[PDB]
Amino acid sequence: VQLVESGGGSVQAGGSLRLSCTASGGSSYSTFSLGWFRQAPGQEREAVAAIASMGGLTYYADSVKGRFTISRDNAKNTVTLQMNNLKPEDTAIYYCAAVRGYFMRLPSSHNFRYWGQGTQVTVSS
Repeated sequence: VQLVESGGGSVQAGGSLRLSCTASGGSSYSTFSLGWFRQAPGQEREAVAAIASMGGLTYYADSVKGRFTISRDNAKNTVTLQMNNLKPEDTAIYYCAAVRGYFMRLPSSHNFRYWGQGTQVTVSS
């Protein structure tokens, strides 16, 4: 299967922005646990928020908790990351990821097998 990252763009600090991600392919979505990762120039790729399957448990990286809000729509096979108080530290390329599995902590790259191609998000003052 493949993942398709929607949304993205450059926004002014304090502004909002909503990344979206859809799973294309056929073989059930509710079997997947999904997660948004990001990566800025220089730093390695870190996790931002994930959402387990079989219920919808969500987990967030500290730097984004409170502002970011990940969710899922199994009917539409989509994961959604809602970023509300964007700060310049959020500036990076965000990747969507998937795995037909489960977990109960904020995951790591290691947990997913399917990845999107990345989406540039730029926050400036």
